[PDB]
This record gives sequence, C-alpha cells and structure tokens, in this order.
Amino acid sequence: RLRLQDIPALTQDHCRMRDPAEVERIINEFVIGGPERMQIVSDFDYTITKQRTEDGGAVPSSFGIFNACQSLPENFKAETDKLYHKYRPIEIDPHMPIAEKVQYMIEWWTKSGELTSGFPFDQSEIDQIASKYTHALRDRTHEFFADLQRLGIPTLVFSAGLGNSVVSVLRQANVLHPNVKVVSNFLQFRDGLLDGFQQPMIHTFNKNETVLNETSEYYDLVHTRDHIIVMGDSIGDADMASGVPASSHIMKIGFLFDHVEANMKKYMDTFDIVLVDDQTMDVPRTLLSLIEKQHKLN
Ligand SMILES: Nc1ccn([C@@H]2O[C@H](CO)[C@@H](O)[C@H]2O)c(=O)n1
Ligand SMILES: [Cl-]
Ligand SMILES: [Mg+2]
Repeated sequence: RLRLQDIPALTQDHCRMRDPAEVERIINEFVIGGPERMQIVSDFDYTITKQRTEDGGAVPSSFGIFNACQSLPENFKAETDKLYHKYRPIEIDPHMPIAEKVQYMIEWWTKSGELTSGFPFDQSEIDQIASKYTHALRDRTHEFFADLQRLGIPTLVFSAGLGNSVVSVLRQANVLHPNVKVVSNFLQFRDGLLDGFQQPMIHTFNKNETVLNETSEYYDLVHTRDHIIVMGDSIGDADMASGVPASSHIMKIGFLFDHVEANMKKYMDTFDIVLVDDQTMDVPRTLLSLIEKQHKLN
C-alpha cells in the first residue's frame, strides 16, 4: 500500500531506479514481512566509510589502516606498495573477465598474507589508527546500526579487506553491536607472531556464494531471514547475498560516486537503487523506519 511518491528520500534527484515499481513492491514486501524476516549484508570500504568526506580529507581502506602502523618492519610498506601497484590495475580492469581476475587476486592476497608474517603485532596500533576515522563513516551510520540493533536485525559486514581494521573502526565508532557480525580476512597469530591471514581467503571476486552460503557458520543466524538488504559501492558487492537460497526479496543498494556517467548504466542494471554522491545512510534508514512503523502497528 506504500507508494514511492510518498517516500521523500526515494524521490530525491540522486536516487536512481531502473524500475521504481519493483522497488515499491519490494518495500511493501519488506513492511508486510516485518523486521523479524529482515537481514543486512553490507560492504565496508567506501560503503560504511565515506567516498566523499564533508571535509577534503582522505579516508584509507582497512588494509590502508593496517599498513599505516609503526610496529611494522621498515620494508613492509614498500613491499605492500609494490604489490598494490602491481595488482590494483588488474582488479579494476573492465576488459578482463572475472574468471581471469581471480587467479591474480589470489596472487595478491597470497603474497600479502605471506608479507604479513613472522613479526609480532599489537591490536592497539590498529586501534590508534582507526580512532582517527570514526568521524568518516557515512552520516547517520550510528543511527542506522542503532535501528538495526533495536529491531534485532542480523547485520553482516562482508569485506574482502582486513577484518581487524574493519572491526576496530566499527567498535570505536560504537556501532559494533551484538547483532553485527564481520566476515573478512582476519590476521592469524602463531606463537606470538603474525602468520598471514586466517582461511578462507576473501577477495573482491568471491564476496558471494563461494564464501557465504548455507554451509557457512553465519547462515544459522539468518536462515529465517528471507528479506535481504544488500549495500555496496562496487558492482561485485551486488552479489554478496547470492548464497542465501530461500531469500524471497532482495533490495540491492549501490552507492555511485566515481565515474558517475560511465558506470551509471551498469549500476542501474545491477542495483535496484543507485545513490549518486550520497554520503549518508538515510535511504536504508528510511526503509527500516517504514518496516518498524508497520511493526509497531502490529
Ligand atoms: N593485500 C591487499 C589486498 C587487497 N587490497 C585492496 O583492499 C581492498 C579490500 O578492502 C581490495 O579491493 C584491494 O584493492 C590491499 O590493499 N592489499
Ligand atoms: Cl571489499
Ligand atoms: Mg567497497
């Protein structure tokens, strides 16, 4: 019974939709269903953090947060810079198929894990770096996660980055509530020393059923959660929830900032909602608020 023209955040100029009718229908499904059937799957880097800071200030990735620590050997930032310079162009190569990218991404993550080995490391360094960027989350992220917790909605942060940094940022932002789980590449510690990352490897091209599916540990938390909101700033992010078999309705929300017109067609074909230069969580928040309205009514 909800109409799109009565939902202000969806009517704004930056909100692009290939098919507003299907979006409206999905929203109505969400609200009929209630919070108890809702689940969230969100990318971290430049989805939860800002692509454009209100200030001119730059925001580093999770890996960027790690690599900026002092406890690192003096060779580390050099070697990681070399690796990045090598594999980053490949990661964002439009012409290259994903089935060709995967090998090279495997190379990147492998070499990186092997780089981060043999020296001890303290979480508090990470924390010290991460505390400077709690102010760089999208506007109303705190309120968004507050909503999620209050509604008891399982929220997954699915990241191909460095989980320690992610968790540090989220914790220090006072946003990592009991309902929030993080699946990412986490540091592995052996006998007081680093030993790469803990299996399984999560790269940019397996943020999907190959990693998150019915066999996964997290599935038991959300096997009753058939209404999914997926949030991301990259095309790949759109398939993060492909491994949930009995999902009936999925709202795919994509945040477009870089190369707006070039990527607009792809993003519109990929996401149900495309948000252009939107550094807030006001749209997902809107959805949740409708769902909660219906919840109180019942
Ligand atoms: N060892 C690695 C592996 C990946 N990356 C970059 O971080 C992004 C995930 O947050 C990936 O998309 C990738 O660009 C990195 O900086 N260092
Ligand atoms: Cl990622
Ligand atoms: Mg991202």
